[PDB]
Amino acid sequence: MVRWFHRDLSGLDAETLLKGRGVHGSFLARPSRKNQGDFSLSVRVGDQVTHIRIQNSGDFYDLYGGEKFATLTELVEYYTQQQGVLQDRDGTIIHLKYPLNCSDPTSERWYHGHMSGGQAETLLQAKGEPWTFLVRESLSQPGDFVLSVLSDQPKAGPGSPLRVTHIKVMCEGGRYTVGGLETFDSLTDLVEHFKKTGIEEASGAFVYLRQPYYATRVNAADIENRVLELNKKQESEDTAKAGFWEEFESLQKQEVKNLHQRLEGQRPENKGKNRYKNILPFDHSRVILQGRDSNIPGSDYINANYIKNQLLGPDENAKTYIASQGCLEATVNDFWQMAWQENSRVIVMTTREVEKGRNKCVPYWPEVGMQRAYGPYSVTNCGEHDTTEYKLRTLQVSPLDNGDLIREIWHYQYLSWPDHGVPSEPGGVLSFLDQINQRQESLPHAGPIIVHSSAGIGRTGTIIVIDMLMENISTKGLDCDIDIQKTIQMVRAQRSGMVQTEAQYKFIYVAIAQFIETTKKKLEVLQSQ
Repeated sequence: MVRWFHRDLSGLDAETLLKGRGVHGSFLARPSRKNQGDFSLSVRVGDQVTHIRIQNSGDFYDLYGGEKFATLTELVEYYTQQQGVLQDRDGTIIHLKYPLNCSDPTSERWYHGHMSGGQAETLLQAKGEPWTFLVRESLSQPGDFVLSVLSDQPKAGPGSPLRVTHIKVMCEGGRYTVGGLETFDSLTDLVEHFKKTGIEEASGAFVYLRQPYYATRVNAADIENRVLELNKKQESEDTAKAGFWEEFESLQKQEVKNLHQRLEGQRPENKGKNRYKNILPFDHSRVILQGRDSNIPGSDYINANYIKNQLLGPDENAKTYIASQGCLEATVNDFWQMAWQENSRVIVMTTREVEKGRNKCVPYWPEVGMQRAYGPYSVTNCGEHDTTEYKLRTLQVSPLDNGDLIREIWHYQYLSWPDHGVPSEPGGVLSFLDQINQRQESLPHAGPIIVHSSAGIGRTGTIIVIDMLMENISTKGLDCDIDIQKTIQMVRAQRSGMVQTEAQYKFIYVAIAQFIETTKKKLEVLQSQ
């Protein structure tokens, strides 16, 4: 779990690393300078960093008294799961929330970091192709690595999965070696060498490296190096336009295993309620409109889905979303019904009213000073603010029969997204989103952020994914786990075809990349107190 542990780190610079980059509950593990051979657990507590000694007797890992562990990983996971109380010298109970990662030793995609042999074995065997390789951390010997390669020999009899050989990669003296005569400056150099020559091994047998098993898990802080790698149009098969294309094709080709019920949207009574016949909400995740007759077929229908971060820890809160389509003339009143029942206080519109003389969305707000009734709800446009990229409308909605239940609704309309493709730079969207995030966070009781475009798939999907990933970095801090392909796959499970084009897919990468840089520079100005 996560790419923790550092190899050449001392307490003094471990503190500055945690205090500068990490938040509360940030932690990492490194070898102890004092008492050599043992380990240290550097944990962040508010603004102060505390260090805890870990005993390595060769048989067990403990904190000099307390339950013992086979591996250092077992010790950490234990206290992370809170299966035992962690307390430092004085007695203060310490909590292990978010780990702080070391940089990826290589920018190459075949590196998976902290992964057990069991895991490594399974997904390699799954591929099936012999001499498929993977580089990972060594869970047995903390400070080493493992080159997990799939042999051309079955592990059992015939028809059994192929055997996995684990070549231990050592980092003795800051140089990489497989225990042989030659050493390397970097893993990339080591791997590239053994691709040509092959790994011999004492017995005379051979292990070759022909095709890499790619990872998508990337350390958030080093996403810039990944975006450079994914731009490279390299492939053994030849003519595979970019590495971004392959990652996106993985998602697009996985749509065959996504046949789920969309019956309610296909009702004849709902035909005019969809902007597109082929684009419909999954029945399990569709927003269901309240206060309708039910004996009128399809009265509860709106083309919208609840979308939330399913790849997030137990009982830990985050932003929830609703991905809707741009309002049609008929659906206008239903939109507000949804907005009311879900208690949404922020709305994100990622399109213009008219694009190239073609309907993408019709307005559902009165103009400044005006007050219009939308079904059973009254809404007033209390003010408009114009920015380069976006338009902020301070809306005020309430029911008609009452009126004491007035709610402030902040409407954010992005009107700088090009007709073809994606924005030129990601800077506008980041500012746009930053303001949206601050709004929702300032409103504790606020329901899901409604995000809508035209079909509510491409532009909205892109926005949600970026925003989910941003929050993930704002909550866990940078130097954290990020898998963009998986995050998308997770939101695609809740609404069909989130993120439509490769350009949008790449936009999410470059967006977080600039976000990660502007996070580095905003800690550059603070630095020390």
